[PDB]
Amino acid sequence: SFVEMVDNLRGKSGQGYYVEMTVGSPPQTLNILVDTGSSNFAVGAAPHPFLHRYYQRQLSSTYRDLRKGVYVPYTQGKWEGELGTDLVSIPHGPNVTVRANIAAITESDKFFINGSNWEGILGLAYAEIARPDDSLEPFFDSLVKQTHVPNLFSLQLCGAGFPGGSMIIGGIDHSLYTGSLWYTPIRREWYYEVIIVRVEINGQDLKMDCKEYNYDKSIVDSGTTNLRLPKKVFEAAVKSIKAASSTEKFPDGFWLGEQLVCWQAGTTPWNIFPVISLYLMGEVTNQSFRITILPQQYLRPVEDVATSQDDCYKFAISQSSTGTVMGAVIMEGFYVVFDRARKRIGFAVSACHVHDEFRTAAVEGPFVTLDMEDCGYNI
Ligand SMILES: Cc1cc(C#N)cnc1C(=O)Nc1ccc(F)c([C@]2(C)CO[C@@](C)(C(F)(F)F)C(N)=N2)c1
Repeated sequence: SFVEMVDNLRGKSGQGYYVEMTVGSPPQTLNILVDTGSSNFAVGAAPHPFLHRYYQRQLSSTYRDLRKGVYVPYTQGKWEGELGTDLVSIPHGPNVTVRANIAAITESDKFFINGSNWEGILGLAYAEIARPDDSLEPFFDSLVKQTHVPNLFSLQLCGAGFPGGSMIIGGIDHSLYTGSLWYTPIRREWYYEVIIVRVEINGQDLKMDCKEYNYDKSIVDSGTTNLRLPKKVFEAAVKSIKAASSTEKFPDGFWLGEQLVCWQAGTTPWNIFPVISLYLMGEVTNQSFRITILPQQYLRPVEDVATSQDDCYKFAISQSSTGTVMGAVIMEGFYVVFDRARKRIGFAVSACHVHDEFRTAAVEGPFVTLDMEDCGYNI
């Protein structure tokens, strides 16, 4: 039941949200990163300094070796692994066990993070971006094929500042959101690709050709921390935010997201930072809705006992060369419905949405645009 699935996520700020899963027979329990930006189920399967535990295939009598290898290099990190299948379950998810592909990670470089408390990644996106190729069926596909679970899941990611989170598989849980749920089309089933049609910073339109917002794609990715923007859009956003907060002086490389800024506890000047509104393509022609992002989201609190006399933050907006990424800081405070069955993504204000006495995160619509341009970058 959905009530059983509530609060089945944990996380440390800036380290990722993970769910408990089991693999093998008898079941071996692991914490697994929930990642809508990739499509492999990959788990550490050998000793590593940053792993508290790992998948031991020899102890599973249901493991099947596919006798095939896979190498997955990422921007900074990388891992090598062997492909196989085994029985998989989510103890606080749907009441089922399925057989699924598993990439058993035997070597890795800068992939596992010290202190993250997760031991693998659950890629929830589509087969088209699975490694080594689209023939390796992703977990969620296996789940839907082998069970009667509806082809839909939802994420409620909660920041540390507001009430962790929930992954609900198979349906929508209404106690997890207030107001209307607004849907934007999934443009293409590989990443969860969507279309941004307009960007405002404190109510001021950036006035760019809307294709620029979706160079070279725009995705929803729980496995990315920041809001990531194409160079042109990033520059316009930083300029606008800088202008609004000009009464205060920021450390040199703060806008590069390298450097912390701190204020005396409780004194963070939230009101001098603008809200960001992202207008997403609606289900009806030239209609859209907007999600509004507060500084409480895009100024990310960095938890470190050593700096804990103050409140310190990193700038959680960064420049991208591979398109817009609406990462965790964006998803936080919203209930996000990945409605694969109807090829759409829903947004609503979640129970743990961010706000202060003056402003609040919001999902609002419909808005109508006169211009009939297709905002997609690639047909
Ligand atoms: C610190 C952290 C904080 C939060 C928050 N809040 C969420 N996730 C992490 C994290 O560790 N993520 C992570 C680690 C290793 C990886 F190999 C990947 C991959 C498979 C590849 O990289 C991307 C980003 C993509 F493909 F887009 F490039 C992706 N989505 N998944 C992700």
